[PDB]
Amino acid sequence: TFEIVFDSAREFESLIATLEKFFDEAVFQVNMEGIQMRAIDPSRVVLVDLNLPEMLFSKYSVESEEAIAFDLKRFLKVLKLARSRDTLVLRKGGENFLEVGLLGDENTWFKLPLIDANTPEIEIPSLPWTVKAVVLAGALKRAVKAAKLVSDSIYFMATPEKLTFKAEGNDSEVRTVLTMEDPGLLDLEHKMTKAKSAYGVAYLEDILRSLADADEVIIRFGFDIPLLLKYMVRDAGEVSFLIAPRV
Amino acid sequence: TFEIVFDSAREFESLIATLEKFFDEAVFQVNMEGIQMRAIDPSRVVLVDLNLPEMLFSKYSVESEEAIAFDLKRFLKVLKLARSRDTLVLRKGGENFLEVGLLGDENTWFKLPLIDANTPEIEIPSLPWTVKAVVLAGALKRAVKAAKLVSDSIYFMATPEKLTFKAEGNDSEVRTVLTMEDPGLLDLEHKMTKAKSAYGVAYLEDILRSLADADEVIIRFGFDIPLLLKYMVRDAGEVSFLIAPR
Amino acid sequence: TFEIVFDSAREFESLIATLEKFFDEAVFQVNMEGIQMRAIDPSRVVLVDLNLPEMLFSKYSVESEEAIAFDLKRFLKVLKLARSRDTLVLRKGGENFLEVGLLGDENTWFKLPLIDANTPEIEIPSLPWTVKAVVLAGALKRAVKAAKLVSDSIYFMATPEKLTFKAEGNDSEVRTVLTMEDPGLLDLEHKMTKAKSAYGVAYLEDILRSLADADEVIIRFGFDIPLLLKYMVRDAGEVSFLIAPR
Repeated sequence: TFEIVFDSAREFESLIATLEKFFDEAVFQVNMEGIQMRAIDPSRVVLVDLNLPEMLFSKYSVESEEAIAFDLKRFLKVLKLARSRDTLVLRKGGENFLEVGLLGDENTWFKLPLIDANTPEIEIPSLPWTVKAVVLAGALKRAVKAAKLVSDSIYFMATPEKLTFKAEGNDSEVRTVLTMEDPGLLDLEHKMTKAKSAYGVAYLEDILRSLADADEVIIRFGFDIPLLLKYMVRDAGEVSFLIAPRV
Repeated sequence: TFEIVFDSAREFESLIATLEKFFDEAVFQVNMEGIQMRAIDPSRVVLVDLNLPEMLFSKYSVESEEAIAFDLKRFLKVLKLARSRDTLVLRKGGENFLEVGLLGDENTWFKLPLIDANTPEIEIPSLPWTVKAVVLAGALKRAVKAAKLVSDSIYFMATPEKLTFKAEGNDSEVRTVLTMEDPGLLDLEHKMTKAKSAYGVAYLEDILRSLADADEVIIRFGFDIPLLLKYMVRDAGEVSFLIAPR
Repeated sequence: TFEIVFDSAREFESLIATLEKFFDEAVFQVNMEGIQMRAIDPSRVVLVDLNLPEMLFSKYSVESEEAIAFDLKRFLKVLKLARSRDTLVLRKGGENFLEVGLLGDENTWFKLPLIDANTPEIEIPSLPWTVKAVVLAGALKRAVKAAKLVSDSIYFMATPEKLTFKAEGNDSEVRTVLTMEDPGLLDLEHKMTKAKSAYGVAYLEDILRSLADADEVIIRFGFDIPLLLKYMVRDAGEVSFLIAPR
């Protein structure tokens, strides 16, 4: 049994929008100290690790901890009805429905059918990342969107002064390059000197679309090793994607 | 023969854009007293009644009382070009054409043909409404829009305390609740204490889309009777829909 | 070897967007004095003339002169990535590719492949035009949109007093009138009393689209002749279009 209240349904819409891009269904582990989800796409290209601690929520109250599961696209449509300043209520009682409320000038209350919550354990390898950077979302979205014109793949490369995103096609190429001189780069740490991998443009663009240009995004990578893109949610939540490399 | 002038071609557009979701052609009855329309849609769920008194027009000048009939979608496209402050002119002179003027920074005049002006006399049957309400459009549009997710029809329900719009459909339901403290509900009148009737989501959508969020809408419904959605035009006009229950 | 640096990618985008509606490719003579392009469209009814003198650019280093050709949609799509905060760089080297620089918060550098510069020399004909006029794009946009609703053809007309944009056929007509009292008409020049030619509604639409309502357009027509449609670029360079009549 739970009742959780978040003060921005629209913020939450935007997390759900990123998830629906990769998964048809999500399992939410609802615990005393917060919400967690971990899932992988059927292509095994994309892994999400999501942690939403209770402190993020206006009211948070859970009795028995349990996993709920529901159709991402169904939930997303409800959330797309939220107006500015609507609050969000997620509520579960006795039956097997998630109750969803949108509270504004009117109060709108949906009930959505829950489904089989059988997530098998997902284990996260340790990963020898040699690069780590903090960049602005608008900068990445630039890079990524410039790659798409040229290719389905984007190269992430670093030296210790240099963060470069490049693509190459049959007859075109595109380098976007960031140093400590640019606003979009906040931080750049190399544990070495040569670092290069490729990831699927389509995948990254779907990850970065909800974020506002000004959101900080954390990046970690290496040679032919999964890419990390992590966003802090109100300085407490985490949202983490691992994206498998290419070639 | 007439010449009629309205202050806001854009305002006029909103009305036409509604009529147009339900009809291909409109028959406007032009009288000394004003303009009138009343018809039922081909599908036969919706009745519209439209009174625009002389009062609303900056110039109203009828030389004789005419029925005139035109393609809605051709008229509407005309009005969609109206700019921010444009005046609208309607004029028939001695021929089968409606002179349409959009008067502003640019002056634009259309001649569009009249079609065969034939629509029957119709009686609006007084019917036993148990619930009345004045709500803001925005509120009803959200309600319908949230109902549409779950189902094809939406229930209008009232207690003396509240108006609720519900929908049950497949393995899902939704409820939208309004109380008197909310800005969306200005007035609730009841004769009976309970009220329940179902309607077409798709129709309601179409009636409501031209409305501003802040427009007052009067609703009258009851135990299994057509719904009356009404709104007033600059206070003196009236646009009314009767939607059949399901 | 040339490095040209333009102030506003976004303005440059607007121009490109237009050309693209008409050519899939374009040749650009990069000269010591400016960039020029003359070219008739595959479908034969439109001629573009473009000339952008060195002074428009914030930098105009150009070691030696050459023509360069390229796909427009590819260029265009790049320029559409340009944000508010972006400055445009067009660089050429020994290699056979156009380098394209979006300089703003971050810097993006593209390499687009230069294609075959096979472009006929074209002589701009002498024209017995009778009326030139300066008008606001917005006004003409009205004109043209109003015309589309009635025909694939719009008549451009002039008296010493007014500009009329008229069209007909279906069973309807439409005129848009622009007098000197109207803000949309700045300037009216006459070698003769009147003018009248008819042009492709579609071709106009495509031209006017990247234009803002407040942009000044020079138009110049006569009796059954092409129309010159020409605007300025930072009041220095020009882009002009000739449109065969009907």
